[PDB]
Amino acid sequence: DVSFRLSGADPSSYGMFIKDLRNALPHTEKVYNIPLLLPSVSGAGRYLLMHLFNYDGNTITVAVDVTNVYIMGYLALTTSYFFNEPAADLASQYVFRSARRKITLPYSGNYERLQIAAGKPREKIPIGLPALDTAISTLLHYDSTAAAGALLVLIQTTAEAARFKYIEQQIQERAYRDEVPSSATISLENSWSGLSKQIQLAQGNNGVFRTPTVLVDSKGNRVQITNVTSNVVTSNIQLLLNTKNI
Ligand SMILES: OC[C@H]1O[C@H](O[C@H]2O[C@H](CO)[C@@H](O)[C@H](O)[C@H]2O)[C@H](O)[C@@H](O)[C@@H]1O
Ligand SMILES: *[C@@H]1O[C@H](CO)[C@@H](O)[C@H](O)[C@H]1NC(C)=O
Repeated sequence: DVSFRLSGADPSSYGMFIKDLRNALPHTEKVYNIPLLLPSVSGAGRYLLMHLFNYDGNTITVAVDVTNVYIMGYLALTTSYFFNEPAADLASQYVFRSARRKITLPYSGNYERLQIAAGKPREKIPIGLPALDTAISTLLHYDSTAAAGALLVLIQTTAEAARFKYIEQQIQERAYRDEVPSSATISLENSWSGLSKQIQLAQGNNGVFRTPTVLVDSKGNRVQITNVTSNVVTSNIQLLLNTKNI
């Protein structure tokens, strides 16, 4: 399991949590020195539990699929919640089975459905350590519209920061003030599958992407990534979605 406490949190303790989160995900191989997540894991071992604590010390446990870093559901006191999607329903066969009741949330976990439930794109939702504290608090009691926005904050500040060092730094910069994600942050989120596939296809193509990946940079400039020498590959991405899952 991994844990993170908002009480006393700072860029360093957040960086330790994101390091623990990356290190809890299993891999047998690296591709261009980036851990390659597994094609599959059977049974309960597929799910990592993240214990998160708000500033007041109240806690939720979040279940994360270790093959793709997708959050499946969470437990808050004696109630479990899961997204309305087959992978989450399967996860509910393994985690939080001791909850007194299980609520299936009225959306799946993808960004498009969550933004629809929330009423706003994530371009408009501030993220940061304070927004994470609010998100944990929100998730403690069911409200499905408030929860969709909390879950947009939780996905970006947890499993997204684990995938990209740039996003982790963006959250560290928002340790004490939220701010909406940069368009670079959004681009990388949206590109993770694509990047993970191109970096794998580069292995028998001399380091060259079969198809270029278009990203927005930190200045808001739209760039093409064409090969593994790009700083996105050598410095930023930390985890590759296995092509078997793409
Ligand atoms: O269920 C949690 C994960 O959501 C993030 O990605 C979501 O949004 C995508 C929308 O474009 C979907 O393809 C995907 O199903 C969603 O899961 C992210 O992938 C993970 O870090 C979150 O844990
Ligand atoms: C690879 O990447 C860099 C951009 O970061 C580019 O300048 C260079 O021309 C590319 N090399 C090849 C072999 O495509």
